[PDB]
Amino acid sequence: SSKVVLSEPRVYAEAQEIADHLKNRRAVVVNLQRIQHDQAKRIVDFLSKTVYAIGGDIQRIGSDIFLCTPDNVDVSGTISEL
Amino acid sequence: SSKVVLSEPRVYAEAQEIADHLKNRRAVVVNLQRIQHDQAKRIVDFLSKTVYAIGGDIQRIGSDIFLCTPDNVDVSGTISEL
Repeated sequence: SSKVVLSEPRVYAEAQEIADHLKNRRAVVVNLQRIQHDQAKRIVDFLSKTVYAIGGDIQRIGSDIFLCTPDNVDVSGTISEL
Repeated sequence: SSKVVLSEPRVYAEAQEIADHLKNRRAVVVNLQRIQHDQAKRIVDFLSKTVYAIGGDIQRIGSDIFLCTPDNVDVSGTISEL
């Protein structure tokens, strides 16, 4: 009844395919561990633009890992930074 | 139409409240960064028992972070270890 996609981009264009899942109403977990730190910030800025346009959300859930959601997925609870 | 709960347990009993969300058909992201390493393994064993009993799944999505799902949530894609 709902889908979660796991993503571990190795190039920027792979992180750009994440937008498609979100447009098809799927939550995506994105692990940026393979991306250099400055490029990872750029990916997060790109995904932030993407989820905002569609009424979604994006949030960091751990070191180098983000949860991106479309508007049909509600996120609750809190994970604080270390 | 679907819910994801974020959880950052500081004691073992908090990780035990995760079972309730799963029984109520909610995916849970669990960040174990506040738990010592041996106790974190114990929590994962506990949650593994819990999701198995209800037809759910559990999988590591990053360092100290796990995605626990009930049977109504389908997980796709792959995140490899570093």
